[PDB]
Amino acid sequence: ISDGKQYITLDKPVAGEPQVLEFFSFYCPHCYQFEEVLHVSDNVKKKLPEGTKMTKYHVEFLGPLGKELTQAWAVAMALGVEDKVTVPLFEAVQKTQTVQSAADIRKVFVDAGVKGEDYDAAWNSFVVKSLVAQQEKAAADLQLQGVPAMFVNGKYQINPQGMDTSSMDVFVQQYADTVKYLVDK
Repeated sequence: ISDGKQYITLDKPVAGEPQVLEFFSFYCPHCYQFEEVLHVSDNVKKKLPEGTKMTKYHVEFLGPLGKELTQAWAVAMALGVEDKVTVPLFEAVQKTQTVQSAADIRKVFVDAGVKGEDYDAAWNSFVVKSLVAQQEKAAADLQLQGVPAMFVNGKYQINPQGMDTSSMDVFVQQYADTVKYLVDK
């Protein structure tokens, strides 16, 4: 695992507690594949020391409802229903293409078993407003230009373009091996 290859050391790191920080968009096909074809984040987690903090934020950059989906992701985090809604949201945005309004996003949450009233209360909550601001600030501070993206300890950015991609499994194992190397460092 080499500096400038599988990862890059940021010229302007960001302050904060140690963590693995991931950014994605429900509009992003590579993000959808990373989740549902490659299971990148699951493989990453499996190789991290027990107790390592992992955080995942959405970005507003892509898509006509990038902002609304970033707020919906905040709702997902606020209510702790990420596992219920992540795949349904990827499917609704990219496959069935049933997400054309904020109302459509709510329907995905409701069909996934999140109570409509809990969704509405969360959407309009202080916690969600704060989480939207925090997601935006984290991306801005890291000068984020695209997704999928992953960072370790605010100091290193994972660089999949520099990884061995001889096969899908070799790539996934490289990605996971790179993250744990940096966390250990």
